[PDB]
Amino acid sequence: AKEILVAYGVDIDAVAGWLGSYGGEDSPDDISRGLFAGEVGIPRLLKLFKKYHLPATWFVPGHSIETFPEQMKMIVDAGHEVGAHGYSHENPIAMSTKQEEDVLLKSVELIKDLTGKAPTGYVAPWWEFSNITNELLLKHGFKYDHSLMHNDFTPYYVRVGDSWSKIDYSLEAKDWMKPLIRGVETNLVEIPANWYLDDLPPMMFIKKSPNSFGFVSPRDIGQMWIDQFDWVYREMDYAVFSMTIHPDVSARPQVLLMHEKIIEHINKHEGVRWVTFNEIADDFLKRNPR
Amino acid sequence: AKEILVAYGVDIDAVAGWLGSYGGEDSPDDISRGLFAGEVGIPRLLKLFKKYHLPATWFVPGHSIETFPEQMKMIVDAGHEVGAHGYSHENPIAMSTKQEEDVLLKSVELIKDLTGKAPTGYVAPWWEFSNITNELLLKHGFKYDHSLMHNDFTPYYVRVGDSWSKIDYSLEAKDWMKPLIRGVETNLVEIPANWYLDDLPPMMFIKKSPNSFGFVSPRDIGQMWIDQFDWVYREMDYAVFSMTIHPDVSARPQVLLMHEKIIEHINKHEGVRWVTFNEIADDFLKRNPR
Amino acid sequence: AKEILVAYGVDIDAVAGWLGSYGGEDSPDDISRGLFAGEVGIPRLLKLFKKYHLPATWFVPGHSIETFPEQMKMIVDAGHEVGAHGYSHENPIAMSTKQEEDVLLKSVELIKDLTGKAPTGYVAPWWEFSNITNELLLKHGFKYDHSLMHNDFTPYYVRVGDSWSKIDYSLEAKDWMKPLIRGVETNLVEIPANWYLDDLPPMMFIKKSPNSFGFVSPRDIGQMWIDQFDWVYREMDYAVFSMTIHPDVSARPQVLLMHEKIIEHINKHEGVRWVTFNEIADDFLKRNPR
Amino acid sequence: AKEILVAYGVDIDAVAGWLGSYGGEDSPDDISRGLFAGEVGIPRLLKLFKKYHLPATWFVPGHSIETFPEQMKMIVDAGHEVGAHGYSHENPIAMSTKQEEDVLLKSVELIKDLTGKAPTGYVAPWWEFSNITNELLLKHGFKYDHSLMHNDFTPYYVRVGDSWSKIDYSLEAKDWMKPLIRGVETNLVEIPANWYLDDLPPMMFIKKSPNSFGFVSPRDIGQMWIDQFDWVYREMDYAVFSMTIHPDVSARPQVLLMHEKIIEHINKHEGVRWVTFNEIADDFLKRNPR
Ligand SMILES: [Zn+2]
Ligand SMILES: [Zn+2]
Ligand SMILES: [Zn+2]
Ligand SMILES: [Zn+2]
Repeated sequence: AKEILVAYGVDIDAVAGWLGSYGGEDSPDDISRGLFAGEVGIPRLLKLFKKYHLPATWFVPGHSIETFPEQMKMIVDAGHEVGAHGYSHENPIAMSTKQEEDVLLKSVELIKDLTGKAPTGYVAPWWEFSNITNELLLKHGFKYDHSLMHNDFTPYYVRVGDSWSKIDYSLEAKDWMKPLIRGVETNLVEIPANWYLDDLPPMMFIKKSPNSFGFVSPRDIGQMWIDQFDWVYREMDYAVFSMTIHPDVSARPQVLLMHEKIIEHINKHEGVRWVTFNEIADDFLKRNPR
Repeated sequence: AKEILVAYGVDIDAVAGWLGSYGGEDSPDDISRGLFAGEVGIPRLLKLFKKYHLPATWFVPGHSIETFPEQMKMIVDAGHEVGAHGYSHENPIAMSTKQEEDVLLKSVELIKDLTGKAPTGYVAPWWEFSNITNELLLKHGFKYDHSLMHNDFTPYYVRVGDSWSKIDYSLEAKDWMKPLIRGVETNLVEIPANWYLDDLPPMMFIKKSPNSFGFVSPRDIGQMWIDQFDWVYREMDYAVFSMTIHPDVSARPQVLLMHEKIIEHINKHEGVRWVTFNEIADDFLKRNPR
Repeated sequence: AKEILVAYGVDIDAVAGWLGSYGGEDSPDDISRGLFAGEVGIPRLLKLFKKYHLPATWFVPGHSIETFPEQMKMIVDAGHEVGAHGYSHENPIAMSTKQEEDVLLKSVELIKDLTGKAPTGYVAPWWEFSNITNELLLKHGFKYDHSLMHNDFTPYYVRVGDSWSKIDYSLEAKDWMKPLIRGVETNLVEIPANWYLDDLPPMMFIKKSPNSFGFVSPRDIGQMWIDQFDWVYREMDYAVFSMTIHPDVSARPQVLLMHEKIIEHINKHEGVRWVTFNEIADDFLKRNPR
Repeated sequence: AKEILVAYGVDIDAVAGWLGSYGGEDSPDDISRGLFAGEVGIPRLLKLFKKYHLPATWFVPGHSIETFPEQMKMIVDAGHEVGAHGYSHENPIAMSTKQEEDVLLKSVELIKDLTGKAPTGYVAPWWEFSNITNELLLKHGFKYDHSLMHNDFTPYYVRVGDSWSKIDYSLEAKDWMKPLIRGVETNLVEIPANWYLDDLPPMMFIKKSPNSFGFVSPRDIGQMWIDQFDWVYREMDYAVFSMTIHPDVSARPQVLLMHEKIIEHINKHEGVRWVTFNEIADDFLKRNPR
């Protein structure tokens, strides 16, 4: 009795990512790559998912929602779940609590008008926080997050109020020689993010980022994702194995192929169940309450 | 009835690239690499193309035209198409509309005196824009561009006048929470650029660029280009598959070899037709007008 | 009669690394990755070591000691050696001699209260010095270091007092055209660090570091470690082959697997003896005194 | 009748490289890696060369000469050629003509006192120029250089006096829209440098360099060097194939192995002749004068 819950979470960065994270603000050429993600990328992923009768979760920035209305329709009509992901993919930590709350508000209503239901799930743009737990909870609806990394392949409840001492070399060592102090567990369930299961850093060329990659090969990345599944399957009876992808990157033919190899491999395993993130949270909320 | 139009577009960066893009301005050693591209690199590619009875398009910067006159003759005499690519490979977006127009003017007359005909095609240096659509059209001749990335393996007509709201954290979220607004379709046909089909970023060492690579292997890159062909061939009946290369990089023995494997692989496929970019634009203009 | 002493040295950077070296100070998301290292990472490595009845040395920052008390207990109870590694993983060279001495003091007493014995070994955070030899010696206990790189696969005694002339282009060449002047041999034994046998640089994504990697594949790294063993085994009769790893990186399923291949390979060789660093120093102190 | 002249040029950066190029000035830990290059690195390469009865050329910085006197003796006694490479590996282009001349003077006399003869060959540290042609010639002895990149696998005579127009966006396009103007051929013969045949950039980790690599695998690099040999052998009857290496990197067991594969491969080819750089210049001076 092995139950491995595997899922694809699709972050639709498209133009919003270049506006909010990736330095493409003033680059007609980058913005053009954003338009590819929405207009050409979204449909290719939907083709991929349908070919394998797969469900999925789309974390769609408001901007992407209002900029690719025809593709948004295509996603809702497939029965896929829609989660929040900012408006212009702004890093939550560079905003005021007001700015960040106005963005969260705006995203909620965008997704409600589009789908009928309010979104249950959230992904922080570029994967930041600050006091997002507070708002995801305050801002109702939000049942789970997929931005944090306290864990690997098991969900968990997010503690709010963790604290730590930064180093200050203008002071004496005892002033900062203190441990991190864990806060208190909340009801926000975390389906963890993982840099090792994210297609974008390794495979998207970002000219303005000193840390850019983009020419790591789909085959080395494909193999690494499989390696992680193999271990997890071997060492766990209950695990959730979620993959973060973007149409910006994963709708490119060479990585489209990569996913076909990943999907076919996973489907050779028994106990595997493809789901959406909301179904992972629901199951976890039942699997162990409090 | 599968028609896959595949083409090699050769950007002759040589010395111009180091002067305009790659930080080699004050580096005798870099400039020396530029002289290799023109004097030794150009002939090696011509040898490659002739061995496989391949046509090709060369996007030659003015500077390269006036600096390698003997090699320019070798290219014209092979019957290859010549497109524009700046003078000293200056990024269009750092120029005034006047500077950029004087460069365009100068390039046009350089290519006309060299070939007899004015150039029909253009590639923006390092792949920028600004209001280049306007000028490529205004500046007559220009029938197509190969700098933008709204699409993959299908050409398209370039809309001018797209607009978007940048993020300003000095303002309130509603001030920038707006979609991108598409402009209006022009007659400039785009045969799209693609970082995943460009030899330079992965394989040229650029000391002054924090984002430099240069030691990614021709074999991982070769494989990635093939992977893209394989998918495109499998999933499309009409597609254009163009590769951007530079004598600076692709005339190096280890990547010369890489292309022989790529070319031999493509030639095993039926429906494949090697062409020049101008022939791709002509066919597209007919394949679907307006 | 071949004696190859091979060891795993585990640097528990966890949260301390993000606080002291890796720029994660103000990143809830990074700090969350630090918590993974301690809470989830430490136990996984212990599982790995136990599966192969391997001993090991853990270089635990004070911060990690006071932040993961339950996991610290799990390590001591396995019989593994505990060495120093700062408090908040602060780079020794950015501290005053007082700051650096207070950190050393504090680490010593932390490790003594936890284990009963004072630590014999030390690893400089991020691998710096300054006048650490002086203090490792002064601060008693410290019998060996694993931060320096004068050598490969043979330990040695650390000279204190080496000097060299820096270049100053405001002066005349003869002012800095002088050799490095070796100081005098101390009793501090060095079991050498090696970037080619460190899991973190190649495989941890560090957003704030221009020099970040993180998407190099475990299989290419695995192969490189093996390659080094193979040569050493082939060319030496007495050598010490130590690997630096972090729960932050090596407790990730894809590199967990990498180690199983490394361990199984090494165990196919005769003359190989798995030990702790303290046992390597003891043996070396006897193997050749002075 | 195929004559392929292949050679190993060893740049002994050791401590000088960290002092002059690689940012290791204030890093005891880096300097320690420099000491490895000289003390442990030099002998390992000599072992490599002797195993295959190979000749070689060592470009030794003055600093390295005066810092590793025992290893210098080992090199001279093997019959290997010694060329110049600065004192503290200072980039020629950051110096005054006086500073650069004093360094050249000092290097000449260092190498003369050590070997008896003055050096015939030179490599610019980190591969710069400025008006080095003038001095290599003026400063007598110097018959050849191995810093420039006008060509691949054929030597050539260095033109002095090349000029080009830099871009200035404060001016009008016509002010810089001019070609490069070739100067006049000198007698300095160039045995060309090549980033694609240099072990250091891909495989040495340099913390202070944003462009650092260091975890590219010896096997991908090994294969790339071989690929270049294979093409050159296939396409040329007379070529010189020289490899630039450093004890800092190539004396590391995993790349030591890489070279054994490279050497064994080259030795399977007929027409191949292992030589020193001086022998390559002598042959070229005769092969075609003027
Ligand atoms: Zn995103
Ligand atoms: Zn170009
Ligand atoms: Zn550490
Ligand atoms: Zn050097």
